[PDB]
Amino acid sequence: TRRGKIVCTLGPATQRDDLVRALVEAGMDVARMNFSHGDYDDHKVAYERVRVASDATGRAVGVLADLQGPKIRLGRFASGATHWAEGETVRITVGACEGSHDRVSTTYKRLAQDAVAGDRVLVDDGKVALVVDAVEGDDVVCTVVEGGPVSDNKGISLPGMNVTAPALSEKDIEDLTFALNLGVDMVALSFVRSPADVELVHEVMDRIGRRVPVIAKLEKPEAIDNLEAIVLAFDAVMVARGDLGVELPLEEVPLVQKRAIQMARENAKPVIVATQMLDSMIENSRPTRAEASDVANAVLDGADALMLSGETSVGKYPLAAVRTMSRIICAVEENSTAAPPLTHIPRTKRGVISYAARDIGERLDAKALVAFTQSGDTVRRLARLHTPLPLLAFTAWPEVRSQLAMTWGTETFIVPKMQSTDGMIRQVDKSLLELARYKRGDLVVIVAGAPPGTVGSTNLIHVHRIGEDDV
Amino acid sequence: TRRGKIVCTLGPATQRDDLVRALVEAGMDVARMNFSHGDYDDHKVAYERVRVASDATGRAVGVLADLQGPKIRLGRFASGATHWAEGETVRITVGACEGSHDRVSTTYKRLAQDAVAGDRVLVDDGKVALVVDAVEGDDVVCTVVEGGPVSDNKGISLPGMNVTAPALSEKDIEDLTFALNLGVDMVALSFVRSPADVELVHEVMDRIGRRVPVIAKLEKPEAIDNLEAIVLAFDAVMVARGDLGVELPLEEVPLVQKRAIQMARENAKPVIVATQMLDSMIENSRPTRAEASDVANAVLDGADALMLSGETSVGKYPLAAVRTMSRIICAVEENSTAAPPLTHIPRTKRGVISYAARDIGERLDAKALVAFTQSGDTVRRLARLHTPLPLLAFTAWPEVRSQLAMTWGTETFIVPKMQSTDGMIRQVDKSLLELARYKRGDLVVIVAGAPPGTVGSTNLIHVHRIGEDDV
Amino acid sequence: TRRGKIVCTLGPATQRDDLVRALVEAGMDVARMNFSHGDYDDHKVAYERVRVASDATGRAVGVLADLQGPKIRLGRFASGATHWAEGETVRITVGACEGSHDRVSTTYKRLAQDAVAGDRVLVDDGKVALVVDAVEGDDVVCTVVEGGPVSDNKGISLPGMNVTAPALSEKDIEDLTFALNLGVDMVALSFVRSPADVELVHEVMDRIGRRVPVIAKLEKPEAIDNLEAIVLAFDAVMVARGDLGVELPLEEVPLVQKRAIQMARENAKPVIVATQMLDSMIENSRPTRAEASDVANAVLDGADALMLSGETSVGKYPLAAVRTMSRIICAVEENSTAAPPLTHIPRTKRGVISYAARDIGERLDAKALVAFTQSGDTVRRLARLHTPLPLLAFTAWPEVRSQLAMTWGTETFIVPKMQSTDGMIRQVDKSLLELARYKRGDLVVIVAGAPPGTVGSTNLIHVHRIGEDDV
Amino acid sequence: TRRGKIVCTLGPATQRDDLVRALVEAGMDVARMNFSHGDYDDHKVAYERVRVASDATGRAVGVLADLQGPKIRLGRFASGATHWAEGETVRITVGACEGSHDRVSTTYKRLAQDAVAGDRVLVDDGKVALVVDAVEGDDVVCTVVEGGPVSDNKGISLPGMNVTAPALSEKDIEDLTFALNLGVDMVALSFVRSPADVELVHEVMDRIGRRVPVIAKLEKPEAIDNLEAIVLAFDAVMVARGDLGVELPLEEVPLVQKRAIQMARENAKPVIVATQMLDSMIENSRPTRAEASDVANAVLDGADALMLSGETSVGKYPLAAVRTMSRIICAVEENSTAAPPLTHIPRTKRGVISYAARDIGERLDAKALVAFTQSGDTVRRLARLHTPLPLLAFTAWPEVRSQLAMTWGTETFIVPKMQSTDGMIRQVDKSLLELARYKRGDLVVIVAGAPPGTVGSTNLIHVHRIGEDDV
Ligand SMILES: Nc1ncnc2c1ncn2[C@@H]1O[C@H](COP(=O)(O)O)[C@@H](O)[C@H]1O
Ligand SMILES: Nc1ncnc2c1ncn2[C@@H]1O[C@H](COP(=O)(O)O)[C@@H](O)[C@H]1O
Ligand SMILES: Nc1ncnc2c1ncn2[C@@H]1O[C@H](COP(=O)(O)O)[C@@H](O)[C@H]1O
Ligand SMILES: Nc1ncnc2c1ncn2[C@@H]1O[C@H](COP(=O)(O)O)[C@@H](O)[C@H]1O
Ligand SMILES: O=P(O)(O)OC[C@H]1O[C@H](O)[C@H](O)[C@@H](O)[C@@H]1O
Ligand SMILES: O=P(O)(O)OC[C@H]1O[C@H](O)[C@H](O)[C@@H](O)[C@@H]1O
Ligand SMILES: O=P(O)(O)OC[C@H]1O[C@H](O)[C@H](O)[C@@H](O)[C@@H]1O
Ligand SMILES: O=P(O)(O)OC[C@H]1O[C@H](O)[C@H](O)[C@@H](O)[C@@H]1O
Ligand SMILES: O=C([O-])C(=O)[O-]
Ligand SMILES: [Mg+2]
Ligand SMILES: [Mg+2]
Repeated sequence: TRRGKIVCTLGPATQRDDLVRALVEAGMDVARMNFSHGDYDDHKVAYERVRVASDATGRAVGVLADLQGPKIRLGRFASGATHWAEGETVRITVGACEGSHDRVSTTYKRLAQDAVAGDRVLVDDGKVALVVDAVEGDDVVCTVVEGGPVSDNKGISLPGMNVTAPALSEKDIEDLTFALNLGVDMVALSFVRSPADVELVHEVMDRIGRRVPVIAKLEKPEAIDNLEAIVLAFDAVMVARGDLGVELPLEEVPLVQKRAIQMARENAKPVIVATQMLDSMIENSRPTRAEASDVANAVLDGADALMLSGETSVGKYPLAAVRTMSRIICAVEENSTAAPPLTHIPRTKRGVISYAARDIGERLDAKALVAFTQSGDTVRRLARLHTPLPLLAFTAWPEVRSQLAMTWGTETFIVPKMQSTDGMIRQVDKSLLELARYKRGDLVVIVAGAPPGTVGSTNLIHVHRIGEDDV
Repeated sequence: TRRGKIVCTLGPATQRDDLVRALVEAGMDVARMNFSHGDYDDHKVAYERVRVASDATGRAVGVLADLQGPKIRLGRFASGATHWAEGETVRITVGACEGSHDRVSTTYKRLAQDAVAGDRVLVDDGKVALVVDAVEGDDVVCTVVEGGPVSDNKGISLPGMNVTAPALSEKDIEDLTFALNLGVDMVALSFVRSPADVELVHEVMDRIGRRVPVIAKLEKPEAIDNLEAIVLAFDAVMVARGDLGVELPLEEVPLVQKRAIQMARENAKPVIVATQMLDSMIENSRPTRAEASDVANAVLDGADALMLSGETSVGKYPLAAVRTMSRIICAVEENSTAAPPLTHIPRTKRGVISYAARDIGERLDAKALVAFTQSGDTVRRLARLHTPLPLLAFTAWPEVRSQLAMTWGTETFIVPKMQSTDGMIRQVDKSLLELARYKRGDLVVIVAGAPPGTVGSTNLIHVHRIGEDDV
Repeated sequence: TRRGKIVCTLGPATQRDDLVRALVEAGMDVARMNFSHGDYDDHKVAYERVRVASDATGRAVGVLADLQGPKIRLGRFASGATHWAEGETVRITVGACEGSHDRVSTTYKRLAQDAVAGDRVLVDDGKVALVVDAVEGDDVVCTVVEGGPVSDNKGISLPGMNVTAPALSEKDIEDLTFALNLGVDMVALSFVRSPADVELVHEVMDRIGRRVPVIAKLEKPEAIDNLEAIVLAFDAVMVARGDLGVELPLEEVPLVQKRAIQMARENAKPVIVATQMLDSMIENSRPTRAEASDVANAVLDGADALMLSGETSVGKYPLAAVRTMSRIICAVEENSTAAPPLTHIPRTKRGVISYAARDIGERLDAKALVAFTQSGDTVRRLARLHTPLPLLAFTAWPEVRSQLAMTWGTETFIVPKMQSTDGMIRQVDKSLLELARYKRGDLVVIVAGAPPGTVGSTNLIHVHRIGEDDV
Repeated sequence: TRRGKIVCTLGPATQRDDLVRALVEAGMDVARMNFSHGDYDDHKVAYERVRVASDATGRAVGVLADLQGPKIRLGRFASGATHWAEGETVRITVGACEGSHDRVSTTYKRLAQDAVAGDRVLVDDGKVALVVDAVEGDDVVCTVVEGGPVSDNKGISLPGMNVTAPALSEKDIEDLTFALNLGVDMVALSFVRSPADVELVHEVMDRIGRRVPVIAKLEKPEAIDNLEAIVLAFDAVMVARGDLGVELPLEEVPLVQKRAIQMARENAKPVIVATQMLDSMIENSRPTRAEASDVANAVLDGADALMLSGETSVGKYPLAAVRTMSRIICAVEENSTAAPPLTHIPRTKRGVISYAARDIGERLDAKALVAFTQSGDTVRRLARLHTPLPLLAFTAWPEVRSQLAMTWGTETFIVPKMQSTDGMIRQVDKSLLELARYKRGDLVVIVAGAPPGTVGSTNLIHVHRIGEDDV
């Protein structure tokens, strides 16, 4: 079965009974809750349906809260949706209005004040493009230069305009709070522009008394300019290609994607590739050849996880989207799990030990690699190496199981907090022997550490035959 | 500037004024004429517009004739189009019919005789899928299992059914004849299933007294099963992903593509990657992130050429399709031109000499690599290596200039047939000095051969300073 | 310290008081007792002096018994010695006689029956050469082709001739018996030709009730033709270049040496390079440039041990020979310990684990690698890799400490027979902390295995800080 | 047949009749004349015998003049000799005297001023060692620490001591003058310490109106400290191990040898390995195993030439020394001609083109590589790569044929100075067809250059079939 992980975004199309359950059954490893949409009630209900389906099927499902950040947006249209055709004049106003085809609000109140004739305005990640002709008091008068359909509250991007807005708005802070309290496993922050942005997420987490891993979404040039610092200061990154493809030239995105994946794997941080991977399946039961390709090449790039957005959130074929993405990933993986090699020899204890664990298990044809982890680190350092062998993480902290749902190749087992490595090893046998997949005598390679229950104590590798007296 | 080549298909959207000329101006290196559509008059006119624009701009443009081959298709509907929705019952008949929503003819007259309940029918490369429920005399009664809009003469594919059809129908043979006579530079054959299929193309070519390079289109499992023999028996291959993605699981296409590109470059045969690379630009001014990716990864795969089909033939943004594809290719190339390495040391004289020419020019920081070729082979063996250096082919046969339009990184110069290699070298200087860009004293590396005017005589490398007396 | 080990041969020049002690003090790691010379008393007394000096200094010293084997020899001459001049006719007869200048016996009773006109006869490793002219009944009539002095019982070789003889003569068997009883740590067999020869050595070992490691001496073509089988059937090999260089053309020896060392390391068997490495120091206090080179290149070849023969057995500068050999080895090793890489990935548990242990220790800058071994195998698989880090073997079998004295880079510590791996690790700390060299908190990598006391149970790696609570 | 070249030293043992001719016939590629011994008449006669034998046999033989340089020496003793025994007190004085056991002169007049208590004094490359106890006015009072016989004018070395003396003495200047006039092909300078030393050799060469290649002998620490500068400023280097092994610790020489050979090959300068390679053949008909090894490992190190000194100059088996050295070199080469790879990609035209020429020839199984050279450079850049294929140099300057006799793998043909490259190629065929080895249709790769007869103009590679019309 599949090694590459699948993130799905929840929405209107997953709101009906036991759709969430079908998604998990079809392979969803992480549920994304997008805080740009929905009411708190909708997010509670969805969260609850994910815990039910995860617990009831036995499959790990991480819940990731996506914070809107400083996303600039349109207001409402009287019709909910209009066509912006090439040649038309449109006003985007910071004043209040009855929104119509000709005149629509925006949430960015400095827009009239900061826009300059010549500026370009991409709507909805480029389904429409406009050029600013003038600013008349509150209105930015523009010409539609590339036409297309626009609708309520779609995003706008103003490439190069250097936008003033908090890294976390009042709304983001409250959504973060509600999400921490509800119990989510990870938090993603939109529009990261600095490694220091994670500090602000941590400040809130600490007031509230609870931290989880933070994912930087990469969709700003400033973020790509600071890629390594951001990969080091955050716990994960998402290549957020929708907005990245209008914040930067769309032609630069594929190499940015590839670099950012490599940078994540170099430093053992999960990385998610997001947005329009199967875009056409919003309306169609099968994807284009470019989509299938895009997904396969994200696998070969070495991405831990691929994400579906509108394909599951508002689309007509959410389940098929998930199964399809799963089939393409598996097709690549049946061929090879190899990823671009790392450009350094590991230097950290946990990196050096995990690297060696992998060598041992592959050279002996072990049935599995097994690694004990309290924070996930030791397992992340092995996962990044890719390996055809099962990579089975063991932990006593259930949150780590949900967190590891976004890490390549990794299934997790929860066991009691043990006071010794012999104890860790007995638990391995006990857990695996209750599975079909393992029987007594099977060869496994186990990484563990003492002093027990201490992050970063990893210090042993143990070649072990299940149940046999080799400890 | 750009190395990877761009094929565009002509059609209704380019029959409008000055468009062919704009396509060439925007970068089209090969024009595809698809013999599944059009009147012979349409193809004459289009051919003519390509020669005008090529000659008037100075840019080489190969004209490639695409033969329909044994493509199975629907007949006509009595509105020209219908919607096939999920749940509906459709009859596909080999009899005579009123074509309508409920019942439509097919060109494959063995269909009732070859179909079995359970067979799948993918229409229009999978925008609709049906399952055969029964065969009643002439009619194949099916249920729509994935719905979508259908129209006149859309192609159908029947995975699992064994289709009987000639490699070349009598229509194909007449189209081939007309195309040879009109003067096209290359010929592509659809649905190749055997290395022996090229013999049948050659049989006709010889009756008529004129051969050109033949491209195998790869869109049948039998073709992938015989990939190496087909790459060796034909002069080039096109990864034809539209049909390949319904003739095989669509999830297997991206790895088939990667292997087929490698197999082409191993044996120095041009390879084209085709179909839905920028699919959404049929209706939109900008592509998805998957499309951009797909195009970039075809570059990194090492494809000589990428093709646009509906994006230029019937679409709304033909020019933007071409410029966009050009921008993404250039973006990848500005980073690196490197391609997957070859899995052998070259053994043929022309391969060994071309390989060394490349080494010399790069290690001396020469301004350009120049190779004399009569058949194109010598240049193809260098092109496959990729190299950041200009790769300038010289020939006395204009056909070879058009043919080399589909080969990576290659600009061609036509010069007189010379009777010595010194003469070949003076012609190099003459031709390059007619450029603004090139000046006396510049370092170039020139490959040539004697006895002169003999295919495969390639046997010299000469490091030469333009206009200096070093010969 | 030095890593490459030094074998020394005992003889007249080491018989005097406290010389054996000075040899050990200067670095002797193995003492060779050559059973071609001396009476049993001589070997008793020598063995005794080696145990005293080893035990009193704390340096491991293996004692190796070298068995003469089916060495072919001359008989006796009436005057004990004659000069054979170039041009003279000499008979070597299988008839019994007290010899003379014209006619001398040989111990090889099939000589007249097996020799053919044309054969060459090299005496005493080639200081005199004859050509066989004829065989007349019992006498092999020869012409002296290269002159020199001969004496009683000097060895003769007939390159290319097929010798029929047991692997062990009755003298060898009795010497083996006396050597086993006296307590030697290893046994070398001269003139091995077959992997089956070790069976006969084992048959005797078993009659007597004692086995030790057996070294095949490589000094016969048959042995080089069967190099892998012999390396696999024996426990070690010695490149015995003196006889090898007359049994084969002397010009073939250096490559044979290099191959045989590689084949030993590939299969984790110790290998000794023997004979004339410092030949001139028999008479001089400093060696030639060729000698120094020869020694350095034996190190770079990857030899576990280098041997001195006449340089310590009969020479005038035995101590200087040993220190000089030590200074050259150290000089090469101070530069780099790197060795020709192995031509396979290790596949045995002990090899895979030892290889990984090495990776871990070097990548974490461990102070030492430690491996527990019961037969030495696990340590031999690490030793062959070379590593600049101390490689400290731990064992409960003292004989293994003596045996490991011929294995590269390896210092051995004897500890109690332990009943658990925790127990193994506490012993490590205890032993190392009794050195000035090691302190609490020092980082080591320990290889061990359970069940305890089981050959090949090796299955754990443990990164451990001396005395800290990390077990 | 042999690729590695053999230098021999001439002396008393080759002054006997027809010996020089036998030496050349047995393989001598360069004759060394050592100007520390012999009178000018002796060197005239020897030079003459070499030209006769070279010209009469058709084998190239370079003549190398070895200049004594600022060698420090003892004066004369009353008896022509003394025995210096261990424990005794000896004075070496800078005063003039007919010496005795107690007190003998030295040619180094700053010795009392530059020696300090503790310094070592090694005589005759270390047959005797003394330690400086004190300096009293002119006398350096020492204790003999390693005893032996000394005689008139023996060389002494003072490891570490910082010596002031001109690079060339008055005697060296006159020997250089006589050697230039007599017609030698190259000159070696002893005890080079600086890149600037070659300037003073050039100053004399220019006064006299004749330059030849200069070899730096490497036998001083200062020379190893400046190894690159010296390799670049001189035309060749000799690893002069006799003095190098007393000027430095003898144990450091093997690594110095290896890196000096590497540094020569990196910069395309010939390198000679000298002294005691076959030392014991001075007295014996067959060498030790260490010697054979030393010779083989000089080949594997990548040395262009190996040198015999006393083995041919004063020894009893000069011919056997030469044949034996030839047999060992061939034995290594039959195995592989490989040399340690270069640590850079070549950057000079001649290096890049020679490197490519070799690729082409090996990949096509060309019968030979042929390179035209006016100074030898182009051929030296190919020779350093080693190649199993014949490397045939073509030149119009006969002195270059003698000079190339010390470059690896290279046989030279003299031809007319031609005024075109076509003319160069016809000459190739004509010359080679007169050999047994070549026939019409044989495949060769020819390097040449225009303008013709201009050093460094190398700029063409031509694959050519002998006698065929392919130019
Ligand atoms: N069930 C468990 N019992 C004891 N220790 C555990 C358990 N799970 C994880 N650990 C500890 O977590 C460490 C690995 O944590 P980390 O460095 O974050 O990968 C190991 O060295 C273990 O000591
Ligand atoms: N303009 C020309 N005049 C004469 N011969 C040419 C010319 N251009 C190319 N060639 C020949 O074409 C050969 C390479 O052909 P091919 O093997 O088909 O690439 C060269 O070696 C030349 O011998
Ligand atoms: N001191 C010891 N006490 C008990 N067993 C030991 C000891 N030292 C080594 N061994 C065992 O010998 C194994 C390695 O032996 P071998 O495979 O022959 O190298 C280790 O895994 C240990 O189980
Ligand atoms: N017989 C010759 N006639 C003309 N040029 C020659 C001849 N022999 C050698 N050369 C030249 O030697 C040059 C290379 O010399 P070098 O730079 O020393 O390798 C080439 O460019 C040739 O032109
Ligand atoms: O591969 P490694 O040597 O374990 O490096 C991994 C790197 O990223 C980690 O996540 C840590 O933040 C760095 O300290 C470490 O250098
Ligand atoms: O050896 P190369 O020059 O790379 O050519 C590789 C292969 O390609 C060509 O198309 C030939 O048909 C093959 O026979 C040849 O071996
Ligand atoms: O896989 P390795 O650790 O290198 O072991 C390599 C070989 O050497 C040992 O001596 C065994 O007898 C062989 O069975 C084994 O194949
Ligand atoms: O680039 P290559 O041909 O290998 O040359 C490497 C070096 O060798 C020569 O001897 C030159 O003195 C250097 O200037 C040159 O850089
Ligand atoms: O000068 C030499 O050749 C030496 O010292 O070896
Ligand atoms: Mg975004
Ligand atoms: Mg010297």
